[PDB]
Amino acid sequence: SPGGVASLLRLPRGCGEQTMIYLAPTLAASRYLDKTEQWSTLPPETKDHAVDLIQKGYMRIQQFRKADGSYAAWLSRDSSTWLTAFVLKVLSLAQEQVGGSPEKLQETSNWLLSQQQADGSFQDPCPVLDRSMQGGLVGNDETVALTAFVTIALHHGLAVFQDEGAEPLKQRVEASISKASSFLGEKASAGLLGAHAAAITAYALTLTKAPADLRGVAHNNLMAMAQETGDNLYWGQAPALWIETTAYALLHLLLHEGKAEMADQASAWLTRQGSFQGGFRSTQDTVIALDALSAYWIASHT
Repeated sequence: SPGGVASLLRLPRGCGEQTMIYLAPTLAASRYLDKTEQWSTLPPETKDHAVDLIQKGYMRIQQFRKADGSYAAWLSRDSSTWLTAFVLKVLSLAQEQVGGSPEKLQETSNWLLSQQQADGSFQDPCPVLDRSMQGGLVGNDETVALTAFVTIALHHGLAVFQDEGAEPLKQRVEASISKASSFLGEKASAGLLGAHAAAITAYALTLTKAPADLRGVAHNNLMAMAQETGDNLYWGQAPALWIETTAYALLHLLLHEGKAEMADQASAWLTRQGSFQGGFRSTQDTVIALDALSAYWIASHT
């Protein structure tokens, strides 16, 4: 949807929290047009504008980076585990084109590992002020949603680790992703998780190649909640929560099976949600939905 997506290309501004609210979707929109090959249908300078925006956000967000590589709305404010993980995931991807000292990111990953518990979960000592940017995470399954979110972030960070110099860290990050996936796998099995917790967990396990048995239980636990009401598949006009939850389920399926019935049934439901006047309605649902649909495209245009 060319122009509609390019509309998400915005200028970052404000504190550390507001900057990501603009950067995250800007980077997501750009990546969507970069993968679907729809740049040509837009003015040739648009890409130079998009690229220039992503770069400005990268620099600006670094002004909110602490010595230990953690982030918060302000330097004087205590760091948020969620925000730090969110920044890591975005910047890791932004590396795709903008270049950035991989050491900065390796350090941020080290900080995250100190936030992990003995049971494998993650805690956020000082949550972000604008809780609406966190999406479906805010709720009764916050600990699970946070642990899954942070795991995904660490995975993306690994892809930007220097060759050889940081072998020890890499392993400590893989060991961390293992305990968390263990914790997540146990929670998914119990069956007490909500729709959003189920979706993000499934994707987290699949994306990080968790033990088959674990990934299998998370998948089944998810499908059981699927909502095939019409020739539309979805989880949860539609509230942001459902869009975010369904987009996570899609990234899972595309990595769990590929491009089957459910992949298309769900990819058509959120396509109609993002087509409405104004597109998606918030940080998380917008970002994850665009990542899902762009990943789906490639799967359908091989």
